[PDB]
Amino acid sequence: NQQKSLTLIVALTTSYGIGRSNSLPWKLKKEISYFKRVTSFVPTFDSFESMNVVLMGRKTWESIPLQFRPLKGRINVVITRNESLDLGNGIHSAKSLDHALELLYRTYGSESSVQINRIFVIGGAQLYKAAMDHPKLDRIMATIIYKDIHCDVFFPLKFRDKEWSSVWKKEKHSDLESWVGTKVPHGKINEDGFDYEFEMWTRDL
Ligand SMILES: NC(=O)C1=CN([C@@H]2O[C@H](COP(=O)(O)OP(=O)(O)OC[C@H]3O[C@@H](n4cnc5c(N)ncnc54)[C@H](OP(=O)(O)O)[C@@H]3O)[C@@H](O)[C@H]2O)C=CC1
Ligand SMILES: CCc1nc(N)nc(N)c1-c1ccc(Cl)c(/N=N/N(CCOC(C)=O)Cc2ccccc2)c1
Repeated sequence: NQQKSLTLIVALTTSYGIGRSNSLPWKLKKEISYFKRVTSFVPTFDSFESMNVVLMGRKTWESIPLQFRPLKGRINVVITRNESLDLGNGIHSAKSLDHALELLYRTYGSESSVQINRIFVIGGAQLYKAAMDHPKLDRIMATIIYKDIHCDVFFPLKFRDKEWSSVWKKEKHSDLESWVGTKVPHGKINEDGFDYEFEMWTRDL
């Protein structure tokens, strides 16, 4: 198992809502563009050898548009307890998150040209719950949607809340930029009648 820290990436409403009907309930081209920069960005000196990983629960797998997967420029892994068959061409599936990480280490060791850079968990709610409890999860890339859209699926831990304020802290914008490496818009962004904003929350292991 593990060596490296985990990063969770989520887009949620102020009520912690994350989806409805096996879909993320909004249409945001610039917010989806953000997901893509974060999840495929590796430093220049390292982009040479290094590739990122996206860990996801299979309903999130399903939920993705046939057109966009396997997500490109990334190692895709699907967490499924009933790993029967996985339709893909180099797409891994694992029994759980620790299984996914031994799998990757094993598979991207010394007999490889492709090294792992950063590891991201992309959801859904059941995979977000297990990560939140992993001793290696130390950062949450969150996109806050300033609107109470109807959702039926919720993020499992109210991390921006008063109850978690001694563990999870919001980081300065300048450090969110420095971590993702692309400059990023500060404050509210308006796209299709929705208000949103990017944040970076961190905890000490
Ligand atoms: N807004 C955002 O940023 C995001 C929104 N979403 C939304 O969330 C929804 C998907 O959520 P959710 O239903 O909770 O499902 P998940 O995507 O977490 O997938 C559920 C499946 O994943 C597998 N799995 C997940 N965690 C584990 C574990 N700890 N151990 C073993 N297997 C595990 C199991 O598969 P099996 O049954 O095969 O055993 C479980 O059925 C959709 O609406 C999606 O759009 C999803 C991600 C990000
Ligand atoms: C709101 C997107 C998002 N933003 C952030 N900041 N975090 C998240 N976990 C997710 C996120 C959440 C749930 C799903 Cl199913 C998702 N699928 N990710 N898609 C594919 C995106 O394609 C690529 C290259 O990344 C579905 C999707 C497909 C096509 C268009 C829009 C969305 C992406």
